[PDB]
Amino acid sequence: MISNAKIARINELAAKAKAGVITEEEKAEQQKLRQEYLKGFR
Repeated sequence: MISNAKIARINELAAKAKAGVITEEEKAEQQKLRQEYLKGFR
């Protein structure tokens, strides 16, 4: 049900680090973020 600056931020950083170079450190962060949302989803 979430869709605030969180979703926007995730896509921003993800796409950035993605179209940039992406690093284990960064990738790890997005992990908990997306993993958390998925855990709560609806």
